[PDB]
Amino acid sequence: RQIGGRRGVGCGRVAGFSVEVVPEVECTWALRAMPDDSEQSILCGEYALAMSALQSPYWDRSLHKPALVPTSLA
RNA sequence: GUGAGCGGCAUCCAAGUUACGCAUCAGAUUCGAGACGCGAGUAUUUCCCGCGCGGG
Repeated sequence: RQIGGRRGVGCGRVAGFSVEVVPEVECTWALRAMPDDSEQSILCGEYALAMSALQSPYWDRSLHKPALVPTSLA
């Protein structure tokens, strides 16, 4: 029903959604927090080393790890 | 377990005081209730309008 934080006060209601099959050339799934030793070939753009979780929950500070985070997305 | 989860912009406050729509300006100049209804013309048929009868 809602996207993002502050859902309790009604922020980010979903009007609709769509899932579409697209060619890989359009964009990749790598625009996320990658492992430290992730292969360079699969990375899209510049990745800056930072501390982040690789699995949900990403807010758990005990699960944080040195990870590659895309600079063009943070 | 959507860097998620949880969280009052809320409380209080005078638009009010004072201020002349007023001073001046002809509804005036002309003209009749006094005039208007027939005592107007001969005798018996003539061209005609509707068709014995209505009628120039």
